[PDB]
Amino acid sequence: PNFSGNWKIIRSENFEELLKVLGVNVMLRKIAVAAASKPAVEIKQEGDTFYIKTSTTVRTTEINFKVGEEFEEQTVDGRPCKSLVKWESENKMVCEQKLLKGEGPKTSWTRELTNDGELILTMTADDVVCTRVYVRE
Ligand SMILES: CC1=C(/C=C/C(C)=C/C=C/C(C)=C/C(=O)O)C(C)(C)CCC1
Repeated sequence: PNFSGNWKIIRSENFEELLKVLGVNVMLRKIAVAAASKPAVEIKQEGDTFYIKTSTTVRTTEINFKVGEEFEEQTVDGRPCKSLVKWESENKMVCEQKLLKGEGPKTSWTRELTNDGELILTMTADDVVCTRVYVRE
């Protein structure tokens, strides 16, 4: 699979609900939800090596990882974590996250390329799942 490209969002479900489970307060949620509705996403893939940049007016994240090798990033609400990505299937990667310090909901994320050429991102916090769908610009 080739995840490479500049992606634009076409659907977002359950984002605020995910933030609620993570403990983000009402006003911060309001800010986050508005900014997250129009992200600029850039993915560069070279084999099993990935670079993913997600940008919004209030927060930009850039992660670099190799599938199967542990790395450090942050949860959606901004807490440091150790992550490990694996191929669940040929077109789907799954990432398990572990908080470096403290306790909180168990979080994870998955990215998959669908048969129609789109990209589905899921983010999980305990039992709440956020689903976002993108298409290349
Ligand atoms: C949670 C949160 C914040 C914003 C988060 C944003 C904006 C997340 C965007 C995620 C995207 C854009 C994911 C994707 O689509 O891959 C701010 C900075 C207000 C601080 C309080 C907690």
